[PDB]
Amino acid sequence: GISYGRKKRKHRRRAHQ
RNA sequence: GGGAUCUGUCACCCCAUUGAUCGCCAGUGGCUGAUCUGGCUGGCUAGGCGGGUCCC
Repeated sequence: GISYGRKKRKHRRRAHQ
């Protein structure tokens, strides 16, 4: 089953160890 | 050479587009391409590399 639709939201907030 | 702490950089996941902004072509239309905020009191007792300091 295919699915179309994304939240299109950022996934990077840490940007650090 | 190892371990611990700190910093920088890089790669992802979840919730809120049903919230917000930009560009192009035509009147209703079409297009992820890019950007924004909040939760790090969600995950480093998930990963890699460099530098400084301490200890051996």
